[PDB]
Order: sequence, then structure tokens, then C-alpha cells
Amino acid sequence: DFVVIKALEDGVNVIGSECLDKGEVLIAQFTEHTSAIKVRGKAYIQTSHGVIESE
Amino acid sequence: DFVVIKALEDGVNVIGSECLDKGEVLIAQFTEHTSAIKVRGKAYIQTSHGVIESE
Amino acid sequence: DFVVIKALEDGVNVIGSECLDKGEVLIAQFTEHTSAIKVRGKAYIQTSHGVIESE
Amino acid sequence: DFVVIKALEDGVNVIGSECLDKGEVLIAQFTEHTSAIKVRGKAYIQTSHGVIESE
Amino acid sequence: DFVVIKALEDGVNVIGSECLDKGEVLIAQFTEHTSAIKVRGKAYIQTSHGVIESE
Amino acid sequence: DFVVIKALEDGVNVIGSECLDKGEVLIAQFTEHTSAIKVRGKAYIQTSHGVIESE
Amino acid sequence: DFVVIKALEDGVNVIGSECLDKGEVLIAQFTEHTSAIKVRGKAYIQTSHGVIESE
Amino acid sequence: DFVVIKALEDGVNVIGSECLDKGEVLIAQFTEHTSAIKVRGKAYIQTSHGVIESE
Amino acid sequence: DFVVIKALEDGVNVIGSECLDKGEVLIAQFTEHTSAIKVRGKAYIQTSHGVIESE
Amino acid sequence: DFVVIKALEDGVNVIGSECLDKGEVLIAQFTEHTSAIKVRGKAYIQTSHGVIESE
Amino acid sequence: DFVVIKALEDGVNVIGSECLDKGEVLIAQFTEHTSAIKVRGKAYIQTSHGVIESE
Amino acid sequence: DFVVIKALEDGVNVIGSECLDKGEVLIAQFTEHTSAIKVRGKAYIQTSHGVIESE
Amino acid sequence: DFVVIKALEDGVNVIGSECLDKGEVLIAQFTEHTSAIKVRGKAYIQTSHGVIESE
Amino acid sequence: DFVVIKALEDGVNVIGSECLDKGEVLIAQFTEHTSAIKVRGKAYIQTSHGVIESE
Amino acid sequence: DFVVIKALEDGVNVIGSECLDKGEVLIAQFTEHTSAIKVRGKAYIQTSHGVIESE
Amino acid sequence: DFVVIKALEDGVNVIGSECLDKGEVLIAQFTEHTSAIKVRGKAYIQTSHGVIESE
Amino acid sequence: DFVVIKALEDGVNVIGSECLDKGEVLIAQFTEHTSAIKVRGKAYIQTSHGVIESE
Amino acid sequence: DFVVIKALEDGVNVIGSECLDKGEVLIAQFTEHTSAIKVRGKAYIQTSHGVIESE
Amino acid sequence: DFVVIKALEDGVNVIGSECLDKGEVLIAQFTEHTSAIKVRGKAYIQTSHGVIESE
Amino acid sequence: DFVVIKALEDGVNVIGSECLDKGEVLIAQFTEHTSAIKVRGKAYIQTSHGVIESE
Ligand SMILES: [Au+]
Ligand SMILES: [Au+]
Ligand SMILES: [Au+]
Ligand SMILES: [Au+]
Ligand SMILES: [Au+]
Ligand SMILES: [Au+]
Ligand SMILES: [Au+]
Ligand SMILES: [Au+]
Ligand SMILES: [Au+]
Repeated sequence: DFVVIKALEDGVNVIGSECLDKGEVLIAQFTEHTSAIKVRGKAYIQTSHGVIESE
Repeated sequence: DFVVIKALEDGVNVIGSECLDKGEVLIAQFTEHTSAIKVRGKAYIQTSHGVIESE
Repeated sequence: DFVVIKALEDGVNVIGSECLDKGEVLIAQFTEHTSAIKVRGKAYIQTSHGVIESE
Repeated sequence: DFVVIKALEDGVNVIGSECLDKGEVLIAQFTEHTSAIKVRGKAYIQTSHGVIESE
Repeated sequence: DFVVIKALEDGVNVIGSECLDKGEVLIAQFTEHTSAIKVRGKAYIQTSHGVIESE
Repeated sequence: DFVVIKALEDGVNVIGSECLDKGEVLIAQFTEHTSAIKVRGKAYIQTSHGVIESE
Repeated sequence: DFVVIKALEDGVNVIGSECLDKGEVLIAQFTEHTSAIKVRGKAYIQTSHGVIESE
Repeated sequence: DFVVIKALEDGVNVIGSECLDKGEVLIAQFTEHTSAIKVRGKAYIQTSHGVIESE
Repeated sequence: DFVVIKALEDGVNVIGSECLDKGEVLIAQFTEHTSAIKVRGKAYIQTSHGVIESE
Repeated sequence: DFVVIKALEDGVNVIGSECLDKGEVLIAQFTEHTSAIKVRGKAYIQTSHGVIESE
Repeated sequence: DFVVIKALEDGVNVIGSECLDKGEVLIAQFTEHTSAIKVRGKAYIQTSHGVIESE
Repeated sequence: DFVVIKALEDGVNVIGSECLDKGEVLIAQFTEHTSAIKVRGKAYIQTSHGVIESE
Repeated sequence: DFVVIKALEDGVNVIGSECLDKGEVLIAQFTEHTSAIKVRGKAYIQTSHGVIESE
Repeated sequence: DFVVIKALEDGVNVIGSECLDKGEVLIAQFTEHTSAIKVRGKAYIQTSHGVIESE
Repeated sequence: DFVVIKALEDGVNVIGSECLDKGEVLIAQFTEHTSAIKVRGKAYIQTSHGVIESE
Repeated sequence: DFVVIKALEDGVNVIGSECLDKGEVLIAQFTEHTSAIKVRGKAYIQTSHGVIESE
Repeated sequence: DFVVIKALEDGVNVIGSECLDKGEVLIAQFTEHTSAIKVRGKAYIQTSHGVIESE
Repeated sequence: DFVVIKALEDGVNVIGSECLDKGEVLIAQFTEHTSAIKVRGKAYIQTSHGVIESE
Repeated sequence: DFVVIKALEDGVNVIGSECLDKGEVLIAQFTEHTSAIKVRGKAYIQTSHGVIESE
Repeated sequence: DFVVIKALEDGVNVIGSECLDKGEVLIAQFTEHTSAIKVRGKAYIQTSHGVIESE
């Protein structure tokens, strides 16, 4: 139901817009509105399906 | 309930239309409307059933 | 609730009609209408029960 | 909730009537109407309980 | 919710009446009406609790 | 929700009354009415909790 | 939701009253009324939590 | 939803009042009323969390 | 949904007030009212998360 | 749905306010009101996600 | 449904605003309102997906 | 107005149905409904007319 | 008000119809309907007036 | 109209449920409800018809 | 219709609660309410059926 | 229906309160109100069940 | 308005009925109903007027 | 109007029920409901009339 | 009408809940609600009846 | 009805909040609202029960 995004670099954008600096962690749940989440920049994502590394 | 698409190359299309560049990651939930998702180009998909690599 | 079809060859048909080219991946959920899905051609399917290879 | 039938030979019948050729794969969900599914001929079935081989 | 009966010999009866020949496989779900299923003859049954061999 | 009774000998009674011969298999679901099932004679029962052998 | 009692000796009482002879097996579901089950005598009980041996 | 109490000694009290003799087994479900169960004396309890031995 | 408290010493208090002597075991479910349970004295608690030893 | 806090030192505060002494254990469920719990001082917490040690 | 944040350094901010000092632990559930939680500073987070370390 | 039945052996039936084990004693009064009492097995009966020994 | 019939042989009839086997004992009260009781076969009767032996 | 039960051993049950310890004496009258009284364990009963010793 | 209890020792309890000292005698009639009388301690009871000695 | 109390010593109390001196005799009937009679001191009681000597 | 009764021996009666054992202390206030208090046995009473020793 | 009870030993009961451990002090006022207070165990009581020591 | 509690040690609890540190003094009046006050830990209490020292 | 607090040091808090400097004296009466008064810091209190020294 929720994802965990650790921003490994500054200015990481999360759309669905929010900006994160280096070292912050955003835990985001899916609402009715937020049905899709796009991640730019270098970040480390943990979902239910496992982990992944956006660049 | 949701899929994770890491676009390994530029111009990856996701239909159900959105375009992704290299290194971005789209986490997509299934709405009532979006009942099917088609992925073109080279991308790395994680679902509940496991991982797969579209080309 | 959903299946993952990676089309390993061109012109793979999915009925319930859609056509896929080589390398694309279709993630399909079951609606009320779509109660049966038929797959032609060479494709690689992941379901909840495991994987299978249609030819 | 659904079964996966890979038709290993031509003319495989699925009742509940549909016909499959060799190499096709039918993913069938149970509706209210379809409460029983009979499979003739040589086919390879995956259910939640495991796999089986009809002849 | 459903059982898988592979008829290992001809004339296998399934009550709740249907008849199966050798090599066929019947996947049967429980409705409101079908609250009990009786199997005669030599057959190989897979349920959620495991497998069994009726004779 | 359901039990599987393989009658290992003739005349096995199932109350909640039905009679089974040797080699038959009865798959019984619990209705609102059938809240208790008594098994006489030599039979082999599979439930969710495991297997047991009535005599 | 249900328990399995194999009566290992004659006259096993089950309260919530029923009597069992040696070798019988009673599969009992919990209704709204039957909220507690007491077992006397030598019997072998399988529940969801495991097995136990009343004496 | 339910607990299993094997009374290892005579006069075991179960409050929420009932008395058990040595060798009996009480399987108790939680109603709306019975929201707490106290066990005195030497008894052997199986719950969902595991086993324990009251004295 | 419920906790198991074995009182290893006399006068163990359970608030949410009840008192237990040495060797007793209280199995407590959470109602709407009882939303917090405090345990004093030496006791051995089993929850869903595991075991713990209050002093 | 609930957390287990063993207060390893005196005066441990739990906000959402309650105070605990050394050796006590508070098992706290989440109501509608209590949507966040803050723990001060040296305490040992067990949740569903595992254990942790507040200082 | 809930996350566990151990603040490893002083002044850790949790948005969705609260401030934590070193050694405190905040257990936060997701309401309807709190649909996203941002964590600044050095903290140690446990979720259902595992652990992570914000900086 | 009442009879006294000492069950000298196990499984003594009293109709008007109840079962008694060895050593138990049932004191039964005549209601409007219970106008006849039948005793099977080995038992020792005391009535107003004297004593008798059913076998 | 009541009689005690010990059936000393099989098939003893009691009219007012019931059948008794050897060793059974029937204690019969007089209703408004049952104003006369006829006993066939070998039986041993105790009434208020004493004992008698029907053949 | 009433019976006298001297409990010669501990835990004597009287159904119609009450428990007696060794040396206690229960004098029980027959109500409209209590139309049958069953005595377990070792006890010494005095009725109008005489005395008896349950075991 | 009534019983006579001579309390041979102090603190004799009569339930149905009253307390008697040594040497007192309680003559108790059965009301509609008092349908059962339990006697603890050492006492000497005279009923219509005879005498008895509770301990 | 009535008891006879000869007061063998002064100050004998009869509750259900009356006081008797030495040598007096009280013949007491049971009303609806007086359902229990307690006798203190040294007295000699005659009932229907026989005689007794309170002290 | 209130009295203090320390029961120096067992079975001390307080009427207005209650029983006390040795070492207990009853602090009794005067209601509208309790307008007189009688104390039997050996006890030590403190009132507003001073102390006294009942025997 | 109020009493002061210092519990000199563990498990001191105060009826009118509360339990106290060693070293605690309960200051109790008389309500309309609490018209009598009984103290068990070893405790030290101060009233308006002076002090006393329950055992 | 009021009591004076000087907390001689840290964490002194006053129920009727409040916590006091060493050296603080709480002057508490009795409301309608607060009809009983329990004091834990080492504290020095002055009432109208005198002084006392809880531990 | 009233207390006298001489603040022997600066910043003495009186809750029920007011602050006092060194040498000031606050005479406080109990209203309906102010039912409890807490004193921090070094102060010298005179009540009806005597004097005390908060620290
Ligand atoms: Au594009
Ligand atoms: Au065909
Ligand atoms: Au039986
Ligand atoms: Au206690
Ligand atoms: Au801050
Ligand atoms: Au008992
Ligand atoms: Au008198
Ligand atoms: Au007493
Ligand atoms: Au505290």
C-alpha cells in the first residue's frame, strides 16, 4: 500500500509534485487521487515487490 | 495491486499514454479505468509475480 | 488478479483483441467483462500459479 | 480464481465450449455461470493446487 | 474453493451427475447448490488439502 | 470449509445420512444446516488441520 | 473454524451432548450456539493450533 | 479465535465459571461476552501464540 | 487480537483492574473499551509479536 | 494492530500521556484517536515489524 | 499500516509537523489525512518493507 | 414419583435419550412428557415398589 | 401410579404398543389415555400390590 | 420431594451444574425445572426409597 | 418439608448464606426460592430420609 | 408443621426474636414469614424427625 | 458517625449480619437503615466515646 | 470522614474491592454507597478515633 | 478535606493519575469524583488524622 | 480552607499556573475549580495540618 523513497542525491522529484534533498526519506501511501508515482534523479526505492534504484 | 517500471532506455512508452526517460521509475496502480498496461522499449518491470525485462 | 505477458515474437494476439510486437509486455487485469484470455503465438506468461510459455 | 490451460495438441476442447490449437494458452476465470470446466485431449493445466496433465 | 479430478479410467462419475472418460480433467468449483461432490471409479483428485486417489 | 472422506471399506456412514462404498470419495462442504459431521467405519479423512483415519 | 475428534475409546462424550464409540470421528464446526466444546474420555483432537490427546 | 485447555489435574477452574477434571479438554471460543479467560490450577493451554502451562 | 499472561509471582496486576496469583494464566482479548493493557510485577507474556517478561 | 513496550528504566513516557516504571509492560492498541505513539526514555519496543530500543 | 522511526540525532523532523530528540521513537499510523510522511535528519526507520536509514 | 438408576456398567441408555457411565446415578422424576422410561444394559433400579436389576 | 416390567425374554409386548428385549426394564406411568396395560410373553412385573410373573 | 447427597470425595458433580468438595452435604428439592439429577464421583445419596452409593 | 441442622463446630455455612456457631440448631423449610441447600463444615443433619453427618 | 422447644437454661433465644427462661416450653408453628428458626443456648427440641439438644 | 471494630478472635458477628475473622478490622458508618449495631464475641471497639472490649 | 490505611504487607484487601501492596497508603472517604469498609491482612489504620492494626 | 503529600523520592504516583518528582508537594482536596487516593513509592503524607510515611 | 506558601527561592511554581519570587507569600483558597495545588521548588507551606517544606 505504500512505498519508501530514500533520496540519495539532492533535488529528487516525486510526482503524484514534491522535492527531496539528500538523505531524506519519504514514505508515500496510495490515495484515490495518487494512482501513479514518478521518481526522477538518483533515489533508492523500497516497495512490496522489492527494492530498486532510480537514476 | 501495483507495478514498478524502471526505464532502462529513453523514450519508454507506458500505455494505459506516458513517456519515460532513462533512469526514471514509474510505480503504477491499477484503477478501474487502467485495466491493462502495455510497455514498449527496454524496461525492467517488477510485479507481484516477479521481475521481467521488456525490450 | 492479473497476468503478465511478455511477447517473445511479433504479432502475438491476446483475446479478451490486442496485438503485441516482440519485446513488449502487457499486464492485464481481469474485469467483469474479460473473464477469459486466450494467447496465441510465442509468448511468456507469468500468473499467480507460476510461469508458462505459449507457442 | 483462475486456471491456465496450455494446449499441447490440436483440438483441445474446454467446456464451460471453446477449442484450442497446439501451443495456445487459455487463462480462464470462474464466473457465476462457469462453475465447472471440463478439459478433453492432451493439455497441461496449472491451477492453485498445482499442475496436472489431461489426456 | 475448487477441486481437480483427473479421470484415470473410463466412466468416472461425479455427482453434484457428470461422466468422464479416461484422460479428461474436470475442475469443479463449489456453488451454493453443489455442496457435496461424490466421486466413483478410479480417479486422481487434487484439493487444497492435498491429493487423493479414488477407486 | 470442506472435508475429503475416502471410504476405505464398504458401508461407511456419514451423518449430517449418506452411505459410501469402498473406493468412493466424498467432498463435503459445511452449510448452515450441516454443522457437524460424524464418520463411522474405516475411512480416511483429509481436513484443513491434516489427515486422520476413522475406524 | 472446526475441530476433529477421533474417539480412541468407547463412550467419549462431547458437550456443546453427543456420544461417540471407538473409531468414530466427529468433525464439529462452531455455530453461534456452540461456543464451547468439552471432551471427556480418551480421544484424539486436531484443531488449527495442533493436536492434543484428551483422557 | 479459540483456545484449547487440557486439564492436567482435577478441579481446574476456567472463568469467563466452569470446572474440569483430570484428562478433560475444553475448547473455548471467544464470544462478545467472554472477553477474558482466567485459568487456575495445573493445566496445559494451546493458543494461536503457542503453548503454555498454568499452575 | 489477544494476549496470554502467565503470572510467575503473586499479586500481578493487569490494568485495563485485575489481580493474579502465582501460576494463573489470563488470556485477554482487546475490546473497544480495553485499548491498553499495563502489566506490573513478574509475569510472562505471549503476544502475536512474540514473548516478553515483565518484572 | 498493537505494540508492546517494556520500560527498562523508570519514568518512561508514552504519548498518545502515560508514565511507566522499570519492569512494567504496556500493550497498546491503535484506536481511531491514538494515531501516533511517541516513546521517551530507555524502553524496549516490539512491533509487527520487529523490535527496537528507544533511549 | 504503521512505521517506526527511531531518531538517532536531535531535531529530527517528521512531516505529516513533529520534532524528535535523540533516542526517542515515534510509531506513526496512516490516517486518512496523513497520506505521506517525510523524514529529515539522521533517523532509523522500520516499515513493513524492511528498515532504512534517513540522513 | 421418581426412580433411582445406578449404572453398573458403561453406556447404559435411559429413554424418555440419556447415556450413563459406570458408577453414575440418575434420579429421574416423571413429568407430563416423560410417561415411560426404558432402561437398557446392566443397571440397578430403585423405585417405590422396590429394587430391580436390568441387564 | 406406575408399574415396573422387566422383560425376562425377548419380544415382550406391552399394549397401551411397545416391544422389549431380554433384560430391559420399562417403568410405565398411567396417563389419561393409557388406562389399561396388557403384557404378553415372559416378564416380571412389580406393581404397588406386589410382584407377578407373566408368561 | 428432596434428596440428600453427601460428597465422600472431592469434585463431586451434581447436574440439574454444581460441584461439591469432600464432606459437604447438599439437600436438593425438585423444582419444575430440575426434573432429573445426575451424580458423578463417589457420593452417598439418601432418597425416600433408601440409600445408595454413587461412584 | 424441612431439615434440621445441628452445627457441631463453629463457622458452619448453610447456602440457600447463613453462618452457625457450635451448638446452634437451624430448622429450615423449603420455600419456592430455596430449592437447594448446601452445608459445609462439620454438622449433623436430620431430614425425612434419616440422619447424616456433613464434614 | 410445628416444633417444641423446652428451654433447659435461661436466656434461650429463638430467632424467626424471642427469649425463654429455664423450664418454659415454646410450641412454634411455621408461618409464611417464619421459614427458618435458629435456636441458641441449651435447649431440648422435639420435631417430627425426632429430638435434638441444642447447646 | 462511625465505629471501628477489630476482631480479636474468629467468628465475630456484627449485626446491623456480617462475620469477621481474627485480625480483620471493620469500619462501619451509620446509615438510615443501620440504627443499631450489636457485636458478639471477643472484639475491640473504638467509637467517638472511647474504646471498649466486647467478649 | 475518611480513613488512612497503610498496607504493611502485600495483598491487603479493602472491601467497599481493592488490593494494596506493601508500603502503599490508601486514603478513603465515605460516600453514600461505601457505608462499611472491611480490611483483611496486616495493615495499619488511622481513623478519627485513633489508630489500629489489622492482621 | 484535603491531604498534603511530599514526594520524598522520584516517580511517586498519586491515583485519583499524577506523578511527582523528589521534593514536590501536592495538596489535594476531595471532590465528588476523587473519593479515594492511592499513594505509591516513598512519600510523606499529612492528613487531618496526623502524618504517615508511604513506601 | 486555605494554604500559605512562602517562596524561599526564586521561580517557585504553583499549579492550580502562578510564579513566585523569593520572599513573596501567596495565600490561596480552594475554589470549586482549584481542587488540587502542586508546588515546585523550595517553598515553605503552612496548612491546617501543619507546616511542610517543598523542595
Ligand atoms: Au516520448
Ligand atoms: Au475444434
Ligand atoms: Au454414551
Ligand atoms: Au492483588
Ligand atoms: Au525541533
Ligand atoms: Au468442581
Ligand atoms: Au433474653
Ligand atoms: Au461466621
Ligand atoms: Au511518572
